[PDB]
Amino acid sequence: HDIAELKRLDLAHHLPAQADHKVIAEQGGSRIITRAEGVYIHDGEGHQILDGMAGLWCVNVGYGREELAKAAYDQMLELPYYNTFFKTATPPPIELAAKIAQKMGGHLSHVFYNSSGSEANDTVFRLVRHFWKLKGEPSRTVFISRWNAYHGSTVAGVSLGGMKHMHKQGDLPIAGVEHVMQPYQFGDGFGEDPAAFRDRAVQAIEDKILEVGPENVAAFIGEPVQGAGGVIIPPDGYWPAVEALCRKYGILLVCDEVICGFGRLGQWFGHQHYGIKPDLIAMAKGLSSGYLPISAVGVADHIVAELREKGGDFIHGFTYSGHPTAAAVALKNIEIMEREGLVERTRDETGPYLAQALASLNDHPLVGEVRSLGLIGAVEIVREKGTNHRFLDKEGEAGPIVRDLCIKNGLMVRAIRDSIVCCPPLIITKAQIDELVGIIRKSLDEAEPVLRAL
Amino acid sequence: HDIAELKRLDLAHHLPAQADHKVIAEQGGSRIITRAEGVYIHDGEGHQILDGMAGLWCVNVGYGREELAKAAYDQMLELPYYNTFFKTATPPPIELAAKIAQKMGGHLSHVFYNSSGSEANDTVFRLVRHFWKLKGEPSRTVFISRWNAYHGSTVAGVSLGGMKHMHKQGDLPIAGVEHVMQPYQFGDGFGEDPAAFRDRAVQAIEDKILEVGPENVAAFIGEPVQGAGGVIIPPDGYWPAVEALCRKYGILLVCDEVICGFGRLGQWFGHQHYGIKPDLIAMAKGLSSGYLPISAVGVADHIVAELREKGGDFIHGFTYSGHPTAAAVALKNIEIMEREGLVERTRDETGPYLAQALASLNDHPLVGEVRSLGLIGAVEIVREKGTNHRFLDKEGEAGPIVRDLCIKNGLMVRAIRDSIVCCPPLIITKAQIDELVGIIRKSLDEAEPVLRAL
Ligand SMILES: *Cc1c(COP(=O)(O)O)cnc(C)c1O
Ligand SMILES: *Cc1c(COP(=O)(O)O)cnc(C)c1O
Repeated sequence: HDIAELKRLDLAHHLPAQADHKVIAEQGGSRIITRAEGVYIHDGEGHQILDGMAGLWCVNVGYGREELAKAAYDQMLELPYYNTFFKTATPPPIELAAKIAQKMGGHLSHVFYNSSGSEANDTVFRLVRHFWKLKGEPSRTVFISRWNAYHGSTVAGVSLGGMKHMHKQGDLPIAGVEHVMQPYQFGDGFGEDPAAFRDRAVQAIEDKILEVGPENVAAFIGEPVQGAGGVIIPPDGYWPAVEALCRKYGILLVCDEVICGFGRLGQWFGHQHYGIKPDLIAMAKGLSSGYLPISAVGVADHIVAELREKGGDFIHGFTYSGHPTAAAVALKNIEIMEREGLVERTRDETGPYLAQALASLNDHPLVGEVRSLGLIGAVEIVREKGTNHRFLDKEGEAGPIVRDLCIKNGLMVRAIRDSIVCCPPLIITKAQIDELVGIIRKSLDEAEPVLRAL
Repeated sequence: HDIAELKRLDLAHHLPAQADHKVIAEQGGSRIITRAEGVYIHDGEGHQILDGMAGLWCVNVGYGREELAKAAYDQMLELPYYNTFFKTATPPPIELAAKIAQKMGGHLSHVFYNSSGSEANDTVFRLVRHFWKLKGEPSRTVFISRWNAYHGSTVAGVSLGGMKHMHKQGDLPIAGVEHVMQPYQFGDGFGEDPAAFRDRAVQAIEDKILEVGPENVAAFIGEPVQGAGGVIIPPDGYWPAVEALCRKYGILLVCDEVICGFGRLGQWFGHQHYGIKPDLIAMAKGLSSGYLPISAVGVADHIVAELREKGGDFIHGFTYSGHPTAAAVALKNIEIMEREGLVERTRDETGPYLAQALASLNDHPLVGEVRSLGLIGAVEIVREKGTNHRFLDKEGEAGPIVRDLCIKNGLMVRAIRDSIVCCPPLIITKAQIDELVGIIRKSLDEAEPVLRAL
């Protein structure tokens, strides 16, 4: 690869996702990632980086899976594409659907296919509203979400998410979406009794239901653990109370499993860790370990019952809904996870090991809190031990400085506000977990003098 | 394949796209498509079908491309995924971006990546509104589209499209979207002077611009040829007049090229046939001939100038934006089109031949009009020669009957209202075009007694 030429062509012709394009121009083009293997990625200048983010929270089986390349090749020779529009389907999405249903359990019996996690929440959005029309309760239209939730980058996904700066671009949210407090103990409930803070966060949802009018509410939606919001792990009992809330008012419960699904929290799906039974789930990312674009909505049997008994078109779906090659890769991806026990390994070994490894950072002068569940975790940067006080009293200054030193030191982790987050491939070894934590500590040590000087 | 078991699993776990699920159950599950080669698909019961729809308006280079499977395999081994979020990129999407820009020409210099045509129009929606905020004209927010337009199946895509029945599901359109008359001469301007009808259809947009307030309008969006709306080919001079209209009021022009792009109308993009210069275009489907999911928005240089000079995050993008494997297949797909001259062949050979072949149906007692451009076409079914009168005076009864006879006779075509439409792979031969037309005539002959009996 002519790296300099790729960088020139990058600026001349490519608009990267969720980027400041002035910043991209000022660095001479995107940093070029050329190769990858295991848990390591390699850039155009030969730098090896431990990918603590598994691509984009998604490469769960790790890089270098010739088995997945082969599954793609074989399906593309036999039948690279056909639609599911013309009362037709193809073998891969049907077999994948049965496999996903087995992993979903509960009353989640069917799947509707898309390509991205964002589209999945568009499908959630339209199917839920159509479901309530079929049920003869057309007033149930309003979705209740949370501030700092992330539910994608479509107009609907942005609206369902609670990122205020993202809302602004496109003049969102669209109508019929309400947002309430997130259960972020460290930031918003520091020093509160966990049980009391949890009750506050659930009560906020009930207050909105009553404000909107329960007969007007269609569903509550939330990530089991908030991902893009900064690995926000809810207090114990939160999710059971939210489930009980939804049943109290007869509204649907929707869990966005796009990050938490497929082994991330030590379960096939995040909601299974919490023992709740959502009516719909959105899934993507780890579904195929990012090897090909595919997404799905898991749909409860009683919603399918309305579609099947009332009939009528559900006028919703995408050209690449059920893409046979993408489905074939996702099926083989799940089989690898099964064969290698990656879900249970995360629950029983790498997860606990990451927790203990991150806990060794607790004594650092910059660290206010570490938290993790399975192979997702977060390190809080504070200017004062024993508080949640942030440098310059302006969240988002310290984070990027520590992040950039991590990347400099050979570790890809993200800074969300002043939180260092990690989400490595499920195949990460204990030694590599120790390497990850060691680089963070090294970077925190280097960050300490610059942060004190702000 | 155990076809019987696949059908059982289909009903138990799969929800097909844009389907009536009661109807799918009543036929014992989806019809199983197992393999394809050239322009032919094969079902679970061994039926070989001439695919007159190229998958879903998309398999432009035809089935059986080992070269495209190989490109996917090779990229997945080297680097199956990395994100464009972290100021990062990978070689394939950058090289693809330069190639797409070369085919777009004009001031369309950059591409923003997504997976589906629907997402691309979400990108159009948010980028257009963000552009106008960067420009210091924040009142420019409203999109003007047309009835019977189709722009995808996300909330925004449904809202931008003009399918009233689709709007209902999800309680759409969202705010800031207006719809005006489509330029459908046969249905809505039968017996009108074409120039006068064209002027009528252009004036409707200006009337809407003036009603909304020109300072409040962000853009007009439209398919060069309306695909899902029934292959609606606009009258001569329509598109130059629409472009002049947009320039008159300083609003952006957006062309949805998801179907019309990549050779379909005899040009790399539909708008190039009409000599207009859109500010943004949406593309998908033929971009990769459906071999892998990928989409893009082509962006004019002056839009990029706002992003690059004002800076700030454009908080928009998807996990699979710039997917390296999908991009590599799309790049090789374009190279196949170049090598085999598919754009020019469509313009100079197969396009004209299809027109000549379809014109032979003009003498059929059921045919009211045939029209085509490149390798997209439509046959109108009427109950009275020389009129646009429809059977039972209820558009959509005759269509499905003829369609089902076509499929029984070995040709996949779709019925949109009482229009039989076709969109075959660009590699279709003249002999196969004659087979396509012959089956349509055979099916019309069989349909005639049943239609007369309604
Ligand atoms: C990644 C993310 C999405 C968006 O998924 P895309 O594939 O990028 O469209 C939606 N929900 C959650 C929880 C996510 O983390
Ligand atoms: C196909 C279609 C879309 C939607 O594309 P998907 O990939 O199915 O989401 C958008 N615009 C036009 C003109 C289309 O024909």
